[PDB]
Amino acid sequence: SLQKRVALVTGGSGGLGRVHALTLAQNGADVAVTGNRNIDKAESVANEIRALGRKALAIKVDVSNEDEVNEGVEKIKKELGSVDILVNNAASGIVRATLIEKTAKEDWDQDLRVNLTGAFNCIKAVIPDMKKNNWGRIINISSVTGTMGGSGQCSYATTKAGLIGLTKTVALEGARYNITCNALVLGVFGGRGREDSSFYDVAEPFRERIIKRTAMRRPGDPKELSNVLAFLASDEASYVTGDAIVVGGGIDLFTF
Amino acid sequence: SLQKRVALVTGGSGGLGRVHALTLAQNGADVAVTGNRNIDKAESVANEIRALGRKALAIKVDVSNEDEVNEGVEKIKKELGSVDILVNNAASGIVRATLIEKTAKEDWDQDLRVNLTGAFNCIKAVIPDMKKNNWGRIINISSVTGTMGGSGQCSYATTKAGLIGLTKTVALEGARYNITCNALVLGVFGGRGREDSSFYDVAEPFRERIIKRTAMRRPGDPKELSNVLAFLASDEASYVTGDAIVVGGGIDLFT
Ligand SMILES: NC(=O)c1ccc[n+]([C@@H]2O[C@H](COP(=O)([O-])OP(=O)(O)OC[C@H]3O[C@@H](n4cnc5c(N)ncnc54)[C@H](OP(=O)(O)O)[C@@H]3O)[C@@H](O)[C@H]2O)c1
Ligand SMILES: NC(=O)c1ccc[n+]([C@@H]2O[C@H](COP(=O)([O-])OP(=O)(O)OC[C@H]3O[C@@H](n4cnc5c(N)ncnc54)[C@H](OP(=O)(O)O)[C@@H]3O)[C@@H](O)[C@H]2O)c1
Repeated sequence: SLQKRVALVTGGSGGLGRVHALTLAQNGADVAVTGNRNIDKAESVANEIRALGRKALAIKVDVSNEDEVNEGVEKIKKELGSVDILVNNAASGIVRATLIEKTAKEDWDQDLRVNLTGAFNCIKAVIPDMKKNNWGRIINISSVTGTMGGSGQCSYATTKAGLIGLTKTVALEGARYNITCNALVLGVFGGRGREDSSFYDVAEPFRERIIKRTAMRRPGDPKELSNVLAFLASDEASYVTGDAIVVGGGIDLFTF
Repeated sequence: SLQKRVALVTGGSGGLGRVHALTLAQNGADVAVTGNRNIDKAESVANEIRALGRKALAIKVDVSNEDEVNEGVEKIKKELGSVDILVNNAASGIVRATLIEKTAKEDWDQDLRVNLTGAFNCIKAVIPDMKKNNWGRIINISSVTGTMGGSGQCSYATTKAGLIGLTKTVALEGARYNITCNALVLGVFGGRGREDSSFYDVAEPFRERIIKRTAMRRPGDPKELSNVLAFLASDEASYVTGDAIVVGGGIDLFT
């Protein structure tokens, strides 16, 4: 159980981040979710968490902004208690499709602020209370695009790979505090549609082709990702740290 | 033989970058190097290239400034010809020793702008002509801190890891034009002192512990890295792309 633990899932307002929040809630956690451009969708997830019988808080955070992150975490600490479980799920530039030389510097810059500096801000905010409490779980969200590359996705491949480096440094700083830090290296996820997964911003016939590159010949359910995350977030995962764990249904193997 | 090739070594003003530029020249390349804080050191490096009887050009570039980068590449093209070989060797935050919670946003943001946006801006400027000339070599400089972490180095480990992701995407986009893109994953390097390596910014007690955790029980000579970089830059390395090649004397093994 994650009973008596408080979770912050950045990008909790919808997609996979929402299923992360509900999964952490179902397993006993009280959960905060962020919203940026969807603070209303965040509040609605918080009400789904409350309907499960847990405490919840929707806060409005652009994770690139250290003032909004710090204010948000301090708000969680007052209302729920210090963050025990951090999920850096918020991402920009998930489905860009532009060669590097046609990629706009301001798109690159935003992707790096959200995907890297977002994780840096949130980790900096929560880790002092995790150390003080001698317990912590930080889960960073990477992609096989980060470990295998992706044509037309220079910022996403850079930021998702960068998060593995960040994971390993933070695993080192946190180790002697029972703070683990791990990266989930995601394949592709389905669910009901765009509300559940950014995969649906990819043209259906390109998705069918990516699915045929998975050994399981199907995109993952959001739950198949959230359940790995929930195990890593448990006390029982105390000797797993600094790993890049692939949740990709064989997308990263030599599939025919 | 790199005869009839134009190389750009970012941070060729000193350290390993200087030896990179010098080694590529010895191998026959016309070599542009950058300076930012040390344009005079960069002009000095260009003159050492000329002593080898090659063409050179110091250019004053902050690789984070795309304007500065675009002009610099424009300037190289006119004087030397289109860049065939890009070495993204310029780095900020190389020897931070600050836990993440005590690390300042401004130091983080600068490290990211230089180590990631630098590589982006330079690749952005040179790749159109590499594609036009149907040939190209991009060498990104990573670090075992990127693949194994390092306490108090959140920006360095983040950026050095991110350069491997960037390598793989550029390898996929460049492959059909005989443009390879590869990362060198460095251990630690000695040489003459602070002149040849930013290893010497690390306190001597810490350097001895790091050295004893290399299987070869010694830092690398800068040349031992530059020679791997030179081979990847050759026509013969044409089937090697998107790899993270470790040059680190067993620092990444269970020593
Ligand atoms: N779906 C997949 O198959 C897949 C595959 C590989 C990796 N991933 C990773 O999984 C994570 C979630 O992807 P997804 O499909 O759920 O994406 P999504 O449906 O597009 O949701 C993106 C989420 O990020 C939030 N967000 C974006 N920019 C933000 C910012 N600056 N500050 C704070 N929150 C911000 C959004 O909140 P608002 O809407 O309120 O702005 C939203 O909750 C990402 O890290 C992604 O890289 C997804
Ligand atoms: N030395 C090692 O043992 C070691 C270990 C692992 C990795 N590395 C990697 O090897 C590379 C070179 O290291 P080094 O020892 O030569 O470092 P160094 O001695 O500190 O040299 C740093 C270089 O970066 C340049 N630079 C910094 N910021 C710049 C910017 N914004 N725009 C343009 N140029 C900029 C400097 O130019 P100015 O002097 O003109 O300001 C200088 O030439 C780096 O990528 C580093 O991460 C080195």
